[PDB]
Amino acid sequence: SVSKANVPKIDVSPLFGDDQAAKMRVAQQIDAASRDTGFFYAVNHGINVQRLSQKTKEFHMSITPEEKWDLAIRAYNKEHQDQVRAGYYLSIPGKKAVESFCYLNPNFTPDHPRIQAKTPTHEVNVWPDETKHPGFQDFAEQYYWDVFGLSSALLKGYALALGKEENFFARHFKPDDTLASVVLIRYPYLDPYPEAAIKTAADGTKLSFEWHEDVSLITVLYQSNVQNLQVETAAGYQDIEADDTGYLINCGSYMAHLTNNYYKAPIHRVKWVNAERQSLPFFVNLGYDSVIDPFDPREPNGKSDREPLSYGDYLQNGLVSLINKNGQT
Ligand SMILES: C=C[C@@H](NC(=O)[C@H](CS)NC(=O)CCC[C@H](N)C(=O)O)C(=O)O
Ligand SMILES: [Fe+2]
Repeated sequence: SVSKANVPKIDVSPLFGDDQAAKMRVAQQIDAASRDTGFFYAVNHGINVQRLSQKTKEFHMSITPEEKWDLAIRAYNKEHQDQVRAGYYLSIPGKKAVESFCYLNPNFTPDHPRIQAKTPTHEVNVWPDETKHPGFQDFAEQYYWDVFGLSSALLKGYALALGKEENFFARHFKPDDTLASVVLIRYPYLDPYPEAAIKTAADGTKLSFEWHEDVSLITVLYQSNVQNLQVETAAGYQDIEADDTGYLINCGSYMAHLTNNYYKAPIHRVKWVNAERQSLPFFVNLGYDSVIDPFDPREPNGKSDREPLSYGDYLQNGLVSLINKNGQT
C-alpha cells in the first residue's frame, strides 16, 4: 500500500500584509516544502473557491458539442489556426475522457501590442455565447485576477525563501504581459470507462495522466475533494491528499532552471479515478521577455553556470514538449 506524501498546510495570509517577520516565517515553510516533496497547500488564501467550483460545473455541464467545436483549439479544429493554447480541448467518447477549457491574460485583446506583433504564445481568448452561459466570461476573468493576486503573494514567499527581496519574481509577473493560464479541467465519471483513456504505470498504477514536471514558474491548483495526485520522492510515488479548501502549490521547471535545481520541479502524475471531478490549475508564467539571471543558493557567491533563458522561449519549447511526451489533453 502507498505512503501519504508530506504536504503541509501553510497559512499564506501574511504574504498579503506588511508584517515582515511573519512573512519570513511563511517563507521558511515554503522553503522547507520546496526542498522536501515539492508540494504544499496554501490555506487562508482569501479566494471564494466554492463559487469557482460551482460556476465551472455550470459551464462544463451545460456546454454542447456544437459550442465545443466553435471554441476548439486547432488540434481539434483546423479552422482555428491562432488557437494553440486558448479554447476548448475536446473529449473523444470511447477514447479520451478528459476535456478542458483554457484561457489566457484577459488584457490580450486585438489592440494589445503582443497580439499586433503576433508574438508566439499570445492569443485572444475565445468565449462561449453570453446568453447560453450568463455571467461565465465575467466570472472567469475575475477569477484570473483573484488567482493572479494569490499567485503574486506566493511569489513573494518564494523570493523571501530563496534569500531575495520580496518582489524578485513578482515584479516580472504583471497584469499587462503575463503568459499565465487558467485551465478548467473536467474529469468525468464514465461506465463503461474507456480503457484507451487509462494508462498503466511501471508500478501497475492506473493513470489518467503520466509523470511529468510542470511548464511553469509555479502552479497554483484548486481540485475537488477526490484524492488523485501522486508525487515521486526518493521512496517512490506517494499520494497527495485532497483538500478542497486549499490551493495545491508546486514549482515548475522554470523555477528549477532559475535556482540550479535547488527548488526542483517535482515529478508527479494523476491516478485514474472513476468519479466526476474538477482540476483547475493556474500556471504562473512571466512575460515573454522576462529573463531572470539563474542563481544558486547553495553557493556562498550565489553564482550559477546556467545561461539566462527568456520565459517566452522556455514556454514555447515547453508546451510543445509536454504534448509529445504525455499526449494531446
Ligand atoms: C494541474 C494538474 C493537471 N495536469 C495538466 O493539465 C497538464 C500537466 S500539469 N498540463 C497541460 O496540458 C499544459 C497546458 C497548459 C495550457 N494549455 C497553456 O497554454 O498554458 C491534471 O489534473 O491533469
Ligand atoms: Fe502537473
